[PDB]
Amino acid sequence: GLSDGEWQQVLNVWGKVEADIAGHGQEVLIRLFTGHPETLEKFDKFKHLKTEAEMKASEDLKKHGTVVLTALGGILKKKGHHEAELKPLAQSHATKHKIPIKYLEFISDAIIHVLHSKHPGDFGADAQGAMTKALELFRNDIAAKYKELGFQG
Ligand code: HEM
Ligand SMILES: [O-][O-]
Repeated sequence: GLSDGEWQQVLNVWGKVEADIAGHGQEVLIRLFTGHPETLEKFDKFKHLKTEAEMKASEDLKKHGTVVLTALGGILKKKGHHEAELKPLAQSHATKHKIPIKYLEFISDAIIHVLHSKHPGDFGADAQGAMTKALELFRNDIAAKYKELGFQG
């Protein structure tokens, strides 16, 4: 798991996200969709977004970014004790949304990118290490639930 110090770094970084959750969420999703267009196809309600300008102008995309990062933030604040919060998300993403674990890797990478992009010089090496560990733990616990379900994608 993560040490006390590492969790503290994670939650300090998260304070930066919370100052503009919609903006961070929007940029995370745009990074995901532009870097990996196959991910956009999982969202019937975002398929019409043909260009990045359209993505940037989508108020619904910002709304969804808020929903995603709010869920993630609640999970991070549990500092690993997140079974009850994580289980339903793992199950909805496997059974309903059909999201391969690879796409969770993609979005994890997008979060790290957006943190540097929005806070250049203010996302230190220790903070990146801690946030990476937290996102890996999240992904790994989802992966365990995916294996239970026999879900691949
Ligand atoms: C940080 C990781 C993620 C978190 C915390 C997250 C969270 C959520 C939440 C809270 C919802 C609404 C409730 C639900 O359906 O369970 C949702 C819906 C959804 N998620 Fe995710 N999600 C994540 C990653 C992804 C990724 C990587 C994809 C696809 C590439 C994805 C695809 C979807 C889709 C298609 C919906 C339904 C959207 C709609 O039509 O309203 N999710 N997600
Ligand atoms: O996308 O959640």
